[PDB]
Amino acid sequence: IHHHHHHVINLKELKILHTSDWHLGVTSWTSSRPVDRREELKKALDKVVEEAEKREVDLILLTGDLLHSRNNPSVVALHDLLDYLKRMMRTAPVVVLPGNHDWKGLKLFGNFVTSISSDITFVMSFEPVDVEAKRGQKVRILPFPYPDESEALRKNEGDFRFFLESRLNKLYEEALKKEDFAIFMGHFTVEGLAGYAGIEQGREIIINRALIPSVVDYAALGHIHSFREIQKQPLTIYPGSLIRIDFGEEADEKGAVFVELKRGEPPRYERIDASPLPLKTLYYKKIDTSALKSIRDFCRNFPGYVRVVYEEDSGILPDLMGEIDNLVKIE
Amino acid sequence: LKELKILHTSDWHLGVTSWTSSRPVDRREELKKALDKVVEEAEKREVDLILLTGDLLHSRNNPSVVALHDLLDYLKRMMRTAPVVVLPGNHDWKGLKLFGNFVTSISSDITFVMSFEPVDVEAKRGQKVRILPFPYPDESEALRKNEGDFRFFLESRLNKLYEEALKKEDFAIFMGHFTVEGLAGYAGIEQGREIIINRALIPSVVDYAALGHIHSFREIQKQPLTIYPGSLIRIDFGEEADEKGAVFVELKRGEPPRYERIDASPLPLKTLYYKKIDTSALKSIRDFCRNFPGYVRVVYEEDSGILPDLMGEIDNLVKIE
Ligand SMILES: CCCCN1C(=O)/C(=C/c2ccc(O)cc2)SC1=S
Ligand SMILES: CCCCN1C(=O)/C(=C\c2ccc(O)cc2)SC1=S
Ligand SMILES: [Mn+2]
Ligand SMILES: [Mn+2]
Ligand SMILES: [Mn+2]
Ligand SMILES: [Mn+2]
Repeated sequence: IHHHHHHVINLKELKILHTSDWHLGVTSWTSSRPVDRREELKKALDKVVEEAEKREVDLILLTGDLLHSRNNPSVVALHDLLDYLKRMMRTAPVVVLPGNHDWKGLKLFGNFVTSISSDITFVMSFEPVDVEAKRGQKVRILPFPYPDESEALRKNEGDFRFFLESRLNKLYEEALKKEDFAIFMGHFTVEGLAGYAGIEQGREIIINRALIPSVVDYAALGHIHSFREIQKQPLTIYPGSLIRIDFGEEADEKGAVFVELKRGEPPRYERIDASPLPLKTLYYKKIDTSALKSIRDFCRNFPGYVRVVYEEDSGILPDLMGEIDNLVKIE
Repeated sequence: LKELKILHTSDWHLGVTSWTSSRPVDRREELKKALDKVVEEAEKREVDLILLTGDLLHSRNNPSVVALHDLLDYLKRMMRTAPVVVLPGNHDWKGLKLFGNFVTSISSDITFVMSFEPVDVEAKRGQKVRILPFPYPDESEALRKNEGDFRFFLESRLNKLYEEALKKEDFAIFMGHFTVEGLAGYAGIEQGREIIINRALIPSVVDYAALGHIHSFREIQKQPLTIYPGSLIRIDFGEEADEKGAVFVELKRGEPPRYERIDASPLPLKTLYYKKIDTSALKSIRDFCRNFPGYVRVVYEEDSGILPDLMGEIDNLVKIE
């Protein structure tokens, strides 16, 4: 058969796969017990790809930090990124909003790749782009990247806030000039995020969720590790990461999002669970004989990674990280 | 299909600034003009395949944003004319191999041959073209071996390419990035380690051998037809007498190949020779550079005391030796 897009007359539906924050190349807990997350991460990524093919999505949205290293990604990480980029392109057209990166050639290569393929689009600026989905649907993309060049704002918090609002207003005006569907893609922190620990060694951009253009069919956000349904109109979702990067994500549910849009109907979405390895933190005052029993008993049949937090040294501690290959951190 | 029209250009050196030690000159504007002329000629002749070899970027490992932009720009302009096959030169960046394979996988109008493995490509009119790539042996940029085991390694791959070239469909094209042994009128290595290959070891069973890495055009041999196209601009005064451009190659199954040189007409260079720099010499130098639309070098033999600031009063004079 053929392997290009279909063209269905008068089709007013759009199936979306939105995944985010892969962090390809991460090794966790380097200061205590380094753990290469690649195998677990590739397992989760395969699960998301398989779900995209089964549901026959029309469009794949990629946000957040797909690479863990901001400026020196390894060859293996780059290989995995390009590998999984191709695996999605074979399924449906891909739109990528690259996260916070420094390299200045990356925009040129992103524009080059976009120019030579009709199945992947890199949105590297604030300018809107019209793309074509798997079944011919015309989709207008409203991108809100991290304001590059001025990673140092070079201005007070008052002109900057008005600059961001002006960009959001322009995106609103461009979203009104839409054909079929319109999707917002943003790389920032929604104002007053509930249960959001804080910036993980980085400068954060804060945007009020009401400033997201209401006339878009979906708002695809990234940069935060935890899934969050920010609002319903417009439906605004952070998908979260695919693995639990650190123990702050112990209680998180990890995966991607399947969004279905229908003209005339309200949008609906399902969470695609990647079911990565679990995390557990064990708390003790001192590591006494009672604590040693609780640690060894829990870790023995726990299929994930364990952290132990204690207050005071009570003598010499046994080689717990030797008898327990599951124990990755004792502070 | 039993015909194949080829545009072969090489060694663009995008991003070069000439004569940095004396009077830097950004060659970008001149180079883009020459590149535009080659692109236009590819469209006019309606080539079926475009071959890119040599140093498309002047900087081996730190190309500027402007240079990278121009490279990707003219890559796209070539892809719009006919399918492109690129033999990238010696580079350090390790992502280059992954990105090259990625771009090749996602577009059916460009192919980056990043290894010794043969690749089959399809030309504009459906011609099946087998590419026999001979890149600079990466990893071992330091040979890590004597000249005897290394030479046998290279010969083994040329033999392998010969055997793979025999298993061809329509046409077979060799692409190599090396220096042919005993090049006639070849100054020498321009600040680099050279790999030397005897031209008789180029597999004779290919329809065309597209070479690069040399600034000056060379017809190495006719069976198999082996050509360096040369650079598109005169990078330095050693190329003063060179004619610069690309090569248009026409192949016909069963017939001998023929080629035409496509003149890019870049700026001319001129070297002025004097015994000593006397007052008559300054007048002649200033008068010549005033009406010369290119770049001028002055070399003189005898110390002539202090000479006026010729490189200040003459924006045309780029080098005094
Ligand atoms: C798929 C692109 C194919 C063409 N192409 C490049 O993108 C290159 C890039 C490069 C980048 C950094 C550096 O330090 C040296 C080279 S070289 C080359 S050919
Ligand atoms: C999150 C989307 C990322 C998309 N993306 C890259 O980041 C690429 C290459 C790269 C190379 C060197 C470096 O330091 C950083 C990046 S190529 C490509 S597509
Ligand atoms: Mn981020
Ligand atoms: Mn993140
Ligand atoms: Mn070279
Ligand atoms: Mn060269």
